[PDB]
Amino acid sequence: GMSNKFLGTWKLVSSENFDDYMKALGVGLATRKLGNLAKPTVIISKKGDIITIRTESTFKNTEISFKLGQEFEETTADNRKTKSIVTLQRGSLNQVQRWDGKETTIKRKLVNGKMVAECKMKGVVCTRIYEKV
Ligand SMILES: CCCCCC/C=C\CCCCCCCCCC(=O)O
Repeated sequence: GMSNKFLGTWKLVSSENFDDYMKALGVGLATRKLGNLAKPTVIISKKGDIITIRTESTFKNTEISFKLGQEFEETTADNRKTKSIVTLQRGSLNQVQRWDGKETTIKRKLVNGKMVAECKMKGVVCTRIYEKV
């Protein structure tokens, strides 16, 4: 299952190309401006086989709970209603969100003890690096 090294609290320390990623998602300017300033914490926890990913920031909080391989309904931080799934691949915790004929992926992987989230929509790739705190 998911590595226990994911469990805990993570703080954003770097974000590359997030504005264009939000644009690709259809997020408007005022929201993007606040999204570009946000430096969330992400809390990953488990209970049994249910994993929870909670994001906290001044602007927006989100939370998803899921079992690996089992599709679920999600509310995103930009207020999309998606059909989502999280699965593993080579230890990477990989999320797909689908809505309205569109798709985005968020792949969260451990790299030298940092959590790296790669976020792809259309051609746009955004990389967000988190430190464990
Ligand atoms: C919830 C805090 C970060 C987002 C703040 C701006 C809100 C809405 C715009 C849409 C953002 C959707 C992507 C959220 C980030 C996913 C990748 C990550 O966990 O780093």
